[PDB]
Amino acid sequence: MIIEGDGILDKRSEDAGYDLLAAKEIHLLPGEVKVIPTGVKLMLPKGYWGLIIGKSSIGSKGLDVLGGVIDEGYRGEIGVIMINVSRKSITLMERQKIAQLIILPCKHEVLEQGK
Amino acid sequence: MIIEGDGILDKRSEDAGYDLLAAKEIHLLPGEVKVIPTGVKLMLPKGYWGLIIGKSSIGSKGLDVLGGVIDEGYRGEIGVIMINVSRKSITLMERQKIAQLIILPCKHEVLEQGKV
Amino acid sequence: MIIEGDGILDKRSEDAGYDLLAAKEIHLLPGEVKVIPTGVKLMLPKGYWGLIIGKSSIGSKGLDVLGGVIDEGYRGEIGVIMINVSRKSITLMERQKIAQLIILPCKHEVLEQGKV
Repeated sequence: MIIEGDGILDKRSEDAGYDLLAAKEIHLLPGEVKVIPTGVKLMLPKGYWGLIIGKSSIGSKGLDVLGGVIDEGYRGEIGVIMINVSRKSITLMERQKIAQLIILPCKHEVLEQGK
Repeated sequence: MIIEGDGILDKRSEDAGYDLLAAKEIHLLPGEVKVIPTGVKLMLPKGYWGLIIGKSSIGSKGLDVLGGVIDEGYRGEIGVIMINVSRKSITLMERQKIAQLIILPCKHEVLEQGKV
Repeated sequence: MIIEGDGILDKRSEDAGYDLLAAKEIHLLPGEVKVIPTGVKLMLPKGYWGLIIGKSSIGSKGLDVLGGVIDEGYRGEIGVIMINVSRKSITLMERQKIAQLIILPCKHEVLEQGKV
C-alpha cells in the first residue's frame, strides 16, 4: 500500500492493524477532546476502508479513541480523535503509538425507497 | 439495498458509509446516553451486517456511538446510541448528520469446545 | 472455530456476533479502568480478526468499553477493557453479558513510500 509520511509502522501478517504514531508531543487537559496528527497520507486499495481503533496500551490510561472511518477516497493526513476521560492532564510524546489502522472491505449499494 | 424513510443518505463509491440524520432534536447533558431515532428501516443484503460509527465532526465534540451493530436479521427503526462524554451539554438538531452506516461481511462459525 | 472456555455463546446466522460474558465479579472504583476477564481463548480462522463491541446496556450504566481488537495470532484469554466514568463504584456480576465479538476479514500489505 502507498503511503506518505512516517507516522505509521509495517505490521506482522498475524496482526490486524498498523500502529499509528503521534506526529508531535500533545497535552490533553482533563475531559479535553483533541485531533492528534499522525503525519501520514494513505492510498487505500479500491474496495476497502481504514478503521481507526484504539490500542489497549493507551486505553488503559484513560484515553479513548473515537471511532475513525478513513474513506477509500481520502487523500489528506490521518488524524486521531482522542478524549481524556481521566481527572488529570496527560501527555503524549512525539512518535508514541496512539492507535491502530485496520483495512477492511466495504460494500457499495444504491438505496431504493421500498417497503 | 431496500430502505424506508429519509434519515439516511446515499453515498459515493469512494465513500465507506451512508450518513445518518437525526429524526428529531436531541439534548444531551454531560455523561448522558440517549438513543437518537433516524426513522430508517432497511433490508441488509444476504451475508452482511451494518456497523454504525460516529462522524469526525460529532466525535470531535465528545460524542461517541455505543454498540452500533445492525444485524442482518433486524427490520426495526434504526436508532443511534449516543453518549456525551464531554464536560458540557450539547444539542443535536433535526436532520443533522450524526453517524455513518458501513456495510460489512458476516462470518458464521460453529463454536467447538477444544484445545487452543 | 475452536474455543476454549465458558465466556462465549453460539449465535444465530442472522446475528453478526457472539456474546461475551464476565468471567468473574469485578469492582470498578470511580474513575478506575479495568480489564474484565471473559475466560475464553480463540483460534480465529486464518485471515480474520475479532472485533469486540461493548454492550449498549453497560455503557448507559456509567461504564465505557475501550479498544477491542483480537489479533489472528493472539492465543491468550480475551479480556474487555473498561473505565468507570461515574461517581460511585459499579460491580459487574459473573456470567453477565459485557460485549459482542464479531469475526471480520483482514487485509495485509507492505507499506510503500510513494505519493498520494
